[PDB]
Amino acid sequence: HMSICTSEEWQGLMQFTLPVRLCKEIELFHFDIGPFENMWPGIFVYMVHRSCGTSCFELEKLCRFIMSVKKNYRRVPYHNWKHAVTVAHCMYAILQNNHTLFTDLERKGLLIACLCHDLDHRGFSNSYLQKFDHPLAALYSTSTMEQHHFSQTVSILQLEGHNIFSTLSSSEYEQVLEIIRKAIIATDLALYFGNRKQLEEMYQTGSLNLNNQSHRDRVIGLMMTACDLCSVTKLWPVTKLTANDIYAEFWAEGDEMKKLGIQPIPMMDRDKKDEVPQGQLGFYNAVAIPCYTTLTQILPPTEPLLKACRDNLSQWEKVIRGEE
Ligand SMILES: Cc1cc(C)n2nc(CCNc3ccc4ccccc4n3)nc2n1
Ligand SMILES: [Mg+2]
Ligand SMILES: [Zn+2]
Repeated sequence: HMSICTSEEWQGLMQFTLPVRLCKEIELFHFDIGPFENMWPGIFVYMVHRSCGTSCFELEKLCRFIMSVKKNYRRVPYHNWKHAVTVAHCMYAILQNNHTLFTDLERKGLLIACLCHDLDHRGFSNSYLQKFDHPLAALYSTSTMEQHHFSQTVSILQLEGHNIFSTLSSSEYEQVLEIIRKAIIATDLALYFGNRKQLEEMYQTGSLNLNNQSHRDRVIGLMMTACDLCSVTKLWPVTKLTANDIYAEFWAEGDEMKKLGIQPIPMMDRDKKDEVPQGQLGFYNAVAIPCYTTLTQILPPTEPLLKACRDNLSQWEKVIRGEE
């Protein structure tokens, strides 16, 4: 019930090299993968090799994993392969700019987890699957999609020739999987608020301690959210464009509601388009700014994320006031 890549797909991958000019641009937090679809899987291998070294995974098994993950992202407007790699890229930048804070094991786990974090997304919110009344909400009743995504990741690992973690001890194997699980569950935005609040406090009292595993988990979680949302840290044109993609998905789920005489919340209602700038302002102020603010406090090198989010914010203020 999992989808595998073909020999063609994965071998083509092994042969790919990254054009010299992108090398510098990839290191930047605002880098946009948009213009480079062909390369996306190659871009991930590259980021892997630069994070954890060229012989951290067997190249054959790695390329097979990457290409089978691709094949399990659906052709929805926003929760797709492209989102998969963007989040992956942002975590690379974060890992690279904080290199000694994390273990080899965390850097492998987190890059993989980002790639896999929305696997087999159908373009439906957790609310929609539960609130009416899909087979997966009968199976997991909190964080529905995210438990599914992790379970997909594990199913891809368990496929013939795909287990990129096979050469770890079973202690190390069972540790990274646990890193990956927490990482993917942390992408459930509903968990983020409680998590960000804890962290905020712990930082404030000066009681945050990266040697304490439960603290560690919390920081990673925040990192996960900050990567999940990084669309808002691109340059305006890109950000604007991506907003269209996320709204296209919302509105389609709103269209499905309307089809059962149920009015969707305004966020999901394409007849409520002109409230979008306002809604974006809201989101930046209630969700994104606080995310990047706290992330910067804990990991100062991540400041450029906060800096760009601030710029997009002021772009949205400008759309509202009638000047874009
Ligand atoms: C890149 C990215 C990733 C995520 C998860 N979100 N979630 C949002 C919520 C928008 N909020 C709202 C809230 C209320 C609204 C009301 C009307 C129109 C739009 C509205 N919009 N915007 C995102 N952008
Ligand atoms: Mg998700
Ligand atoms: Zn996501």
